Amino acid sequence: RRDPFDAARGADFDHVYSGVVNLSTENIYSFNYTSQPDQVTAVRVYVNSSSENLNYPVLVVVRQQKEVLSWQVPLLFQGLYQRSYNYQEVSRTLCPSEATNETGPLQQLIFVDVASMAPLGAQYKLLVTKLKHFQLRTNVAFHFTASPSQPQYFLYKFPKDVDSVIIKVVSEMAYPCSVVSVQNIMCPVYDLDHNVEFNGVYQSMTKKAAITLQKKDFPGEQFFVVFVIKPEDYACGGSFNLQRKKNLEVTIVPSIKESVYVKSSLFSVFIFLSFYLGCLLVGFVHYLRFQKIYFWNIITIAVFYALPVIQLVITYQTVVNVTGNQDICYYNFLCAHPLGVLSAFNNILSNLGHVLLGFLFLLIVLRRDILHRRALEAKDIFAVEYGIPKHFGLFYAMGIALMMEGVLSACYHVCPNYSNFQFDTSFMYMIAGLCMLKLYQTRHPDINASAYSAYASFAVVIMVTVLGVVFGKNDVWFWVIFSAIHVLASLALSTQIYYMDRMVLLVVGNLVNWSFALFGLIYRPRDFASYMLGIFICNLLLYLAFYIIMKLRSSEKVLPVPLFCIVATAVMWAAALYFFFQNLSSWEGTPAESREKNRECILLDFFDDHDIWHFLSATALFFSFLVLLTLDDDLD
Amino acid sequence: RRDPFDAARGADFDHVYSGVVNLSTENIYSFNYTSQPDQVTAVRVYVNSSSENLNYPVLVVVRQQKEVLSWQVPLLFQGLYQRSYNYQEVSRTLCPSEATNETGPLQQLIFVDVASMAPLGAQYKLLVTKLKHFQLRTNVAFHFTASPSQPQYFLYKFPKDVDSVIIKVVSEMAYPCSVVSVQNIMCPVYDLDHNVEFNGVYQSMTKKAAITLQKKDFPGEQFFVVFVIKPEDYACGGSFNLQRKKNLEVTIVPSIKESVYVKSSLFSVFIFLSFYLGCLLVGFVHYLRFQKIYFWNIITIAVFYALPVIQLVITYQTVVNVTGNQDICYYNFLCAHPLGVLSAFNNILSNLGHVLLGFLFLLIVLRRDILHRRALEAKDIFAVEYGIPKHFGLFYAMGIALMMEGVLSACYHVCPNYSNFQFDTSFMYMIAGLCMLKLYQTRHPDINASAYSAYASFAVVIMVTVLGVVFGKNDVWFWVIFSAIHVLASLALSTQIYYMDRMVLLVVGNLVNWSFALFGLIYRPRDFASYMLGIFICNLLLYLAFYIIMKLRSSEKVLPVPLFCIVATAVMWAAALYFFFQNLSSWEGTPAESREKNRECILLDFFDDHDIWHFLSATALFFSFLVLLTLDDDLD
Ligand SMILES: *[C@@H]1O[C@H](CO)[C@@H](O[C@@H]2O[C@H](CO)[C@@H](O)[C@H](O)[C@H]2NC(C)=O)[C@H](O)[C@H]1NC(C)=O
Ligand SMILES: *[C@@H]1O[C@H](CO)[C@@H](O[C@@H]2O[C@H](CO)[C@@H](O)[C@H](O)[C@H]2NC(C)=O)[C@H](O)[C@H]1NC(C)=O
Ligand SMILES: *[C@@H]1O[C@H](CO)[C@@H](O[C@@H]2O[C@H](CO)[C@@H](O)[C@H](O)[C@H]2NC(C)=O)[C@H](O)[C@H]1NC(C)=O
Ligand SMILES: *[C@@H]1O[C@H](CO)[C@@H](O[C@@H]2O[C@H](CO)[C@@H](O)[C@H](O)[C@H]2NC(C)=O)[C@H](O)[C@H]1NC(C)=O
Ligand SMILES: CC(C)CCC[C@@H](C)[C@H]1CC[C@H]2[C@@H]3CC=C4C[C@@H](O)CC[C@]4(C)[C@H]3CC[C@]12C
Ligand SMILES: CC(C)CCC[C@@H](C)[C@H]1CC[C@H]2[C@@H]3CC=C4C[C@@H](O)CC[C@]4(C)[C@H]3CC[C@]12C
Ligand SMILES: CC(C)CCC[C@@H](C)[C@H]1CC[C@H]2[C@@H]3CC=C4C[C@@H](O)CC[C@]4(C)[C@H]3CC[C@]12C
Ligand SMILES: CC(C)CCC[C@@H](C)[C@H]1CC[C@H]2[C@@H]3CC=C4C[C@@H](O)CC[C@]4(C)[C@H]3CC[C@]12C
Ligand SMILES: CC(C)CCC[C@@H](C)[C@H]1CC[C@H]2[C@@H]3CC=C4C[C@@H](O)CC[C@]4(C)[C@H]3CC[C@]12C
Ligand SMILES: CC(C)CCC[C@@H](C)[C@H]1CC[C@H]2[C@@H]3CC=C4C[C@@H](O)CC[C@]4(C)[C@H]3CC[C@]12C
Ligand SMILES: CC(C)CCC[C@@H](C)[C@H]1CC[C@H]2[C@@H]3CC=C4C[C@@H](O)CC[C@]4(C)[C@H]3CC[C@]12C
Ligand SMILES: CC(C)CCC[C@@H](C)[C@H]1CC[C@H]2[C@@H]3CC=C4C[C@@H](O)CC[C@]4(C)[C@H]3CC[C@]12C
Ligand SMILES: *[C@@H]1O[C@H](CO)[C@@H](O)[C@H](O)[C@H]1NC(C)=O
Ligand SMILES: *[C@@H]1O[C@H](CO)[C@@H](O)[C@H](O)[C@H]1NC(C)=O
Ligand SMILES: *[C@@H]1O[C@H](CO)[C@@H](O)[C@H](O)[C@H]1NC(C)=O
Ligand SMILES: *[C@@H]1O[C@H](CO)[C@@H](O)[C@H](O)[C@H]1NC(C)=O
Ligand SMILES: [Zn+2]
Ligand SMILES: [Zn+2]
Repeated sequence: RRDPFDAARGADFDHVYSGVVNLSTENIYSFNYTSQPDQVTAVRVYVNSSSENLNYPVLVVVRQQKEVLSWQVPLLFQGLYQRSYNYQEVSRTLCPSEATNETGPLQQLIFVDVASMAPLGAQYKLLVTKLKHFQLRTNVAFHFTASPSQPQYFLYKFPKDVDSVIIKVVSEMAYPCSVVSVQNIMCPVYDLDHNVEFNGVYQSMTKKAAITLQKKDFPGEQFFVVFVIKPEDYACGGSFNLQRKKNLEVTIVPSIKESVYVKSSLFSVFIFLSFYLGCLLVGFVHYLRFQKIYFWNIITIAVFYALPVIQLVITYQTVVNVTGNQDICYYNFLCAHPLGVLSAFNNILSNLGHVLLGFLFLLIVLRRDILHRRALEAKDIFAVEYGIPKHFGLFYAMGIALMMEGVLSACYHVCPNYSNFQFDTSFMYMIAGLCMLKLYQTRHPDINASAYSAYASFAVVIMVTVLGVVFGKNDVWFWVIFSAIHVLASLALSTQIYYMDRMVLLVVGNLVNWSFALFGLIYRPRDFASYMLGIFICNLLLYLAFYIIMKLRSSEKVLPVPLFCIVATAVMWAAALYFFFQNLSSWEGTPAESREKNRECILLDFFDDHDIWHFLSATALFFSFLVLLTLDDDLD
Repeated sequence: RRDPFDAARGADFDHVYSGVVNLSTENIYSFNYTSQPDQVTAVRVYVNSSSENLNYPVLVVVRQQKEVLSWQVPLLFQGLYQRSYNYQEVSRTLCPSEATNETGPLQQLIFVDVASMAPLGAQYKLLVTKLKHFQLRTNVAFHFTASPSQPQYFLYKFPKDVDSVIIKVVSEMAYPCSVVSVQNIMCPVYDLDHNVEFNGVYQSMTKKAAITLQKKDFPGEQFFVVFVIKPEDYACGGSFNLQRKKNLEVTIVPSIKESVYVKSSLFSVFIFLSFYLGCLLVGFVHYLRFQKIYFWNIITIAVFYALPVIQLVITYQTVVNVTGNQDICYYNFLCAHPLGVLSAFNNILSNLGHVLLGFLFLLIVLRRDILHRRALEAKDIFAVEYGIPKHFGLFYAMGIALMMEGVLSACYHVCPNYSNFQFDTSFMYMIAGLCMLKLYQTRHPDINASAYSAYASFAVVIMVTVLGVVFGKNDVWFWVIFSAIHVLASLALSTQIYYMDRMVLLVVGNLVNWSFALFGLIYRPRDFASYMLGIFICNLLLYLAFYIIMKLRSSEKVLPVPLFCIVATAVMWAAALYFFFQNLSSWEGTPAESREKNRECILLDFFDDHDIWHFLSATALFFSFLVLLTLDDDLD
């Protein structure tokens, strides 16, 4: 029978052994070592076959007390479209074994067998090294490299007090993909291409990655972090001595404390309770000085838009929570602080304004309407010769639209996905439509088109946006059709509005023409919903400015409050647009690329660009509504 | 250096070799054979270690020309909640290699090394066999067994003419879960728990599995079918010498031809064009004898309900088509014949009735209304003393509702899922509500409650169904509240309708209480939408019967047409209810259990139970609408 010790070459690490193997010869090495308490050892084996022989690859086997590994040196990889890759270098890190005080020091023996089947002979170069850069320390950076045939991994231990940590991985060149996984301390460790996704959370990456971990999940308060390269780049983006070495840097930082949650929530509540305080103060000062269809329509639409997306987000959140695959939701992982089951608490709590400001506007408008109704009950002719008809439903509809938009944005931000590009700014389409209708009706007679012209316009707009995003991704015929339809609609609107100021239609048409030229040259927004939002905002602002200039030309004085409101609306729009243009993550594109553009929070230690965008959108909409309501106070 | 031949024990298959291994002793066998053209050989290795030694397992390494395998005898499996299992027998199949005529006969060697590290020694029994039942033949069954540590797989080759095949796997005891995968002929083959899902299509199963495969995808027209058992049953259902042998039977059958498609399409079209032909002939015979809000409401609701579901289903279908994981959509896999990109073409084409019947009903109602308007233009006092008010909006609303329900059902059936449990029969809620409203308006005066009473009722009903299904899965308080609310609603409806026939209110209340007791003693429908449909159908039929019997008590003769329509409606309703009670697949429950109840098609070789339910529902609803419209002909 075979004797290992007899033929075993008592060897030592760090020595570059060389040899040649025939059909009737096997080489065996018998490395030995010891492990002491409080320290972790991780041997690593490198094998390079200088020869390129492929019909008789070298076979390598590693044996320990309780594990066996085996592979080939000329590693062969198969890729789509019948492509073959051959790597002539291989490496592997053996699973470590802890040594406690009770166990004491432990002696370990490792057998390495190299054998081939080539009739003539195959060369091989073997190397074995200990690892000193194995453990990881919080807040301390680290650099290394990996390859398709050289997967890597390291260990981390949980400090005494830290209850949550964040692992951030950064590269420079995103040519080949990579996969980063986290696993418990239980050998074996699946650091291979086809089994790295079996266990533990994992993330695809090309230039950035971030993973948040708790402490109660892991027994023993330790875990292994595994990095694996991929032979091909199809999954992450474009197409695909052969090597693909990738340089990586990994950092681990403790997470924030609940004090951040308390401070952020209190600040968010009070910053917008201040508006109610100011409104009550102004009402008190004024009192001292003095000393229908929309309702059911909006309720039905709210339920219709709420139930389906709400169930969808519930299911998606549950699935991502259970499976542990962080590639379904298009979060911004750099700043996404979870609470309970919720994974992104900030992006939802940053929606308080879209509700509070809307409810305040509802309250103020209702009070004004009730006061006017009581005054009319008392009767006064001053509002006939020196007054104009008053309407109420439009403002309530605007406010309820604002509340529903806030709730829709929250539900959408629960878990972003490519199937939810709308529901984020859909109701601001209605808000702009209501503003346009209010402006049309205030000047010209009522001539109400009931209420369903706006609903038809909204449905058509949504249909066009969805069809363009789903199908007009790479086509241009649909783009030409949409451009022609937009130009025709603009011309028709100008003609209808027209019937000293004869050049206003020309100005608006020329602006829109510059717009078509702009994106015809650009011809690649790739986000139809964002443009629809922008164009509706443009039209709203242009029409408001035109009406204000017309009123000024009419030789009347604007009350100071509407003037201040208009200026505040302009500045708030400026800030909100600045924050909106900032892009963090995007549903379009592979999840590897979407995370590539992330940022590490601004303002407090909680919020980022999108939250400030929510805040500015809410406040700017509130002030625009106030401008619309209070502009014509001087007429009475 | 070590010498394999010097220590090689030239062995033979089918002999149970026995041995004992120490730290310094490892045994090696050198099996040898030859493969001839037109035959496939697949060795198989069984290793059993009698001892239970866990600290010092026996390590086995198998070496071939171009591959290396390795494992331990006492295989260890880790399961959730910190559970450990050990299996003392292992088996494996070595990847075969074809031998072409040009290549000629090929000699092959296989080295099996058994080595351990126990200080004293461990026993081992080794068996190596050839495989004769490796290839699979079309339409021929096959029986075998698998174990968590003994995965299996076989080869299949595409016949000359077969262009698509179906693989069906059947078991008897659903205790241990299983996975069935299909892969291309390119070694290695992933038949392990942690890497079986990496490549090729696959399906989880407990009692039944079915997979459909084309020909152009596979180069060489061959593929491997791999069956792998799982240590625990958490994924596919409930909770978890040790052994979990599972017996399986496999069948492979060629798929249908396009003539089936042509036959099914022609039959589906002409069965429902027959109704138009018959109506035209009836009108011909009659001629020879003679010789607004709803529109906008429904158009808005159409887009409002459709766009999100359409986009979601498009994304789901694309992802399932590309990724190849057949566990997202809850199809009925046994009879799902795909066309182009669509995966279940039959379940979509089976909705033609919901549109054709609706269109015919709208045409007929419009014709009748137009001739009535012409007659009124000519004027006739007969329809005053012996006439009743005539309305038109409700019938068009019903027709449009049917036409929209057809598209909603099609969109839902594109890919059923737990997030689309509605949209399969949701619009028929409104259908029943509008039928109820029409009946109420017919006898009593107009007293129109506009149209939004039904809108609010539908929104509230959908909200209740959603919150019950998503939340009320396991709770009883919500069920008690719902029962109380429904009893109160029944009492209120009875009181309102009441103000010879003094006992009908008691009868309806008692029927409601009987349903109460039924679902309070069963306490397990677990399908809120289904019971909502049942209850709407029940009250609709009850009111129809009450009205018809009251009309009978009024001493007037009904025209033969209403009698024929009522009888046909009753019969079609019974048939549709029967076909509805049949259960094929279900979104609730794991995908393994959903497929456990599937059936192999009825009628032609295309359609099955659910399609028949669609047909019957369409026809029965059309006849019910006709009954309502033509019931009161005798009055004039
Ligand atoms: C085995 O490997 C050796 C290369 O080291 C070669 O065989 C050797 O041949 C020389 C010259 O005849 C002998 O002196 C050695 O004793 C042989 N050693 C062995 C291990 O065979 C050859 O490359 C391989 N064997 C064959 C048959 O090719
Ligand atoms: C296999 O090939 C690689 C690369 O050709 C060898 O890696 C070299 O290692 C030395 C050691 O410092 C470096 O100076 C060289 O720069 C490395 N090569 C390259 C291309 O950078 C490796 O030594 C060879 N053998 C083994 C067993 O890995
Ligand atoms: C090696 O296996 C054998 C069990 O068969 C044991 O060692 C044997 O001991 C006897 C008595 O001294 C010798 O005659 C044999 O030559 C030994 N065989 C070998 C292979 O060493 C023992 O279980 C194992 N070795 C040790 C050191 O325990
Ligand atoms: C390992 O153990 C298994 C059972 O634990 C042995 O399998 C037996 O195989 C024979 C061969 O026909 C059957 O008659 C027995 O019924 C099987 N055992 C049982 C419990 O049913 C097997 O022989 C052992 N060794 C190997 C190498 O498999
Ligand atoms: C009523 C209005 C104000 C609510 C608006 C936000 C809604 C959509 C939020 C508030 C609370 C949230 C829920 C809180 C907890 C969980 C449990 C988790 O396992 C699934 C998601 C689920 C069920 C959340 C879904 C989203 C949710 C329902
Ligand atoms: C406009 C909205 C976002 C403003 C905030 C209101 C709602 C959504 C907030 C207020 C209080 C919040 C809850 C507070 C505490 C918990 C318990 C935790 O285990 C799950 C989440 C859950 C249940 C939160 C979900 C979101 C919540 C319901
Ligand atoms: C970001 C992508 C989707 C493109 C959207 C562009 C939008 C947000 C931008 C581009 C052109 C801009 C407009 C250009 C000119 C004017 C006239 C000015 O008197 C009021 C503001 C207004 C109306 C701007 C508002 C913001 C605007 C509409
Ligand atoms: C004409 C009126 C409407 C303008 C008021 C809105 C202002 C604040 C908007 C309009 C266009 C916007 C800019 C568009 C593009 C850029 C370039 C980018 O690298 C930094 C932000 C910056 C500079 C934006 C900041 C905000 C911005 C200046
Ligand atoms: C015109 C009305 C009646 C059509 C009603 C059926 C609808 C839902 C059907 C008709 C055509 C179908 C599409 C045909 C082909 C594909 C390509 C596939 O990669 C994604 C799904 C998609 C895009 C289908 C989605 C469902 C679909 C849109
Ligand atoms: C459910 C009701 C509304 C469907 C009635 C409309 C029929 C004619 C529609 C619905 C879905 C359609 C199919 C959708 C997708 C494809 C795949 C493509 O490669 C060929 C055309 C084909 C096969 C379409 C033919 C027309 C089609 C069958
Ligand atoms: C199938 C699941 C959801 C359970 C519900 C079953 C439903 C559809 C069943 C159970 C009780 C049944 C009703 C029992 C009694 C009557 C009165 C009769 O004059 C007409 C049929 C009618 C109205 C039945 C229609 C079908 C019905 C409503
Ligand atoms: C005509 C109107 C009043 C409907 C009358 C109700 C009839 C048609 C319904 C009520 C209960 C139903 C039965 C309930 C259960 C089963 C068992 C199943 O294995 C076959 C169908 C069968 C036998 C159903 C057939 C249809 C059925 C008999
Ligand atoms: C190395 O020395 C012997 C030789 O294999 C071995 O038995 C022992 O356990 C090892 N001890 C240390 C300290 O490495
Ligand atoms: C082992 O002893 C060292 C001695 O300082 C101590 O620091 C360490 O905490 C001990 N570990 C255990 C597990 O007892
Ligand atoms: C078996 O015989 C020898 C012994 O190993 C081997 O070299 C040869 O290739 C084999 N021949 C056949 C016909 O199996
Ligand atoms: C090999 O020869 C046999 C002889 O009958 C024939 O049937 C088979 O088709 C041939 N195969 C090839 C690939 O030539
Ligand atoms: Zn947002
Ligand atoms: Zn159906």
